[PDB]
Amino acid sequence: KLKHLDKLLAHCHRRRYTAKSTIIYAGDRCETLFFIIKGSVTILIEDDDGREMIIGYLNSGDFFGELGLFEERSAWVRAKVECEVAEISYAKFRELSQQDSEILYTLGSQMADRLRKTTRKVGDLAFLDVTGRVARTLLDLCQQPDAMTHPDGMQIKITRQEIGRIVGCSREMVGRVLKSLEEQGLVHVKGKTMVVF
Amino acid sequence: AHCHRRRYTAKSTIIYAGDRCETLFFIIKGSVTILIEDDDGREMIIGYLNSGDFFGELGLFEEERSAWVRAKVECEVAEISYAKFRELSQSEILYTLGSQMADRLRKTTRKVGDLAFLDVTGRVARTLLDLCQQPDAMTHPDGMQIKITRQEIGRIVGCSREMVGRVLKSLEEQGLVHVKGKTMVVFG
Ligand SMILES: Nc1ncnc2c1ncn2[C@@H]1O[C@@H]2COP(=O)(O)O[C@H]2[C@H]1O
Ligand SMILES: Nc1ncnc2c1ncn2[C@@H]1O[C@@H]2COP(=O)(O)O[C@H]2[C@H]1O
Ligand SMILES: [Au+]
Ligand SMILES: [Au+]
Ligand SMILES: [Au+]
Ligand SMILES: [Au+]
Ligand SMILES: [Au+]
Ligand SMILES: [Cl-]
Ligand SMILES: [Cl-]
Repeated sequence: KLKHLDKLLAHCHRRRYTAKSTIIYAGDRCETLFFIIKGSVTILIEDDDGREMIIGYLNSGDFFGELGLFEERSAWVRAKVECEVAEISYAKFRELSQQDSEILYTLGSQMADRLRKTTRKVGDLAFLDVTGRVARTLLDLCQQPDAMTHPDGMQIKITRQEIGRIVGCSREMVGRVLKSLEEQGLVHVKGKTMVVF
Repeated sequence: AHCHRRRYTAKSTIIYAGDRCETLFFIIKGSVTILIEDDDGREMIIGYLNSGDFFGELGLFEEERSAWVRAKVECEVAEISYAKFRELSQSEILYTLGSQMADRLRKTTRKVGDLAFLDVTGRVARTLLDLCQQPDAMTHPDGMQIKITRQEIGRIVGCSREMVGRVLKSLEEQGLVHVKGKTMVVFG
């Protein structure tokens, strides 16, 4: 946020991506920074045999495509909802870093917060089994944007095949963790919407 | 400069998770290990930092220390106050620190995918194949020889010394390894 956006996105190159649309492909070598005005994206990487895997989500006020500003695209960035995003060239960012140093702290603050979540992501895969990881992943998507409050808990918009690429198992084997958790009295599975108690 | 200079011996902890001392560190010479604990006190190694690397910098933009930092060898490290670094911001030093942070996501995010979809047996499977990177690996006529303990492997794969020990039992009769005392030979 802050007042750095007015100086940064002064030369708007606003783009609108529909849901499911890919914005960044891994391996590309184009020097472009993105800022999310409204919407949410999905960050995807590959495992060891070339399957895609969800790492996290970025929301409004988030930058992405910024790891090349310092000395190839490291991940896929896909729009999960309708995203309003603006481009800034790496060249424009380099000049405005000299007109103000708070844009590198704004960018560094998001880079540091992504390290924390991703480092927590490494440990949650080592010290948790699949049942516990679908339990945490549900627990993490509440303290995450786009969940309204429910009388008995929270509502989240996620499919089981999305959870399988977050926790590292198949959607069918995840069918239980949602099934077994639903009959214990923690969760609701319905179409595109889950209720966590 | 000066002042800053402190020397940590091998195995010595430099940063504890949960601490709030708002201080930046720079490695003059040596290398550290970044470790996290599970919620009942089991270790896992996240990575290593070497000469020219900063650490203790994630609060520099805001909090609780995010990981344990342990000295792998005798390390010489320098303080930087968050104020001194912020005052010295004035200007290429913010690009230098961000370049180290950008490489830390890539390596750590790449580590997530290699750890996901793997069970404890599978992490010991490559970690033994990964054990070529350790500076204590000898050549074997039929493969590689390394001197490593179960509690050292337990901090790489994130599981107990007993579970790493049985998994190696199953692997020795399957055909990767032969265990002799404190040294195992991995075939192929
Ligand atoms: N672990 C992660 N957490 C959050 N965002 C990421 C992560 N890894 C990559 N990204 C984003 O995905 C982008 C892909 O291209 P870049 O490397 O240019 O910049 C990257 C970041 O914006
Ligand atoms: N995944 C990681 N990779 C590399 N370094 C890390 C990682 N997680 C934490 N650190 C470093 O360890 C430090 C511990 O304290 P801070 O959170 O202040 O800043 C942290 C980073 O400098
Ligand atoms: Au704009
Ligand atoms: Au599985
Ligand atoms: Au001092
Ligand atoms: Au300190
Ligand atoms: Au374990
Ligand atoms: Cl809540
Ligand atoms: Cl599995």
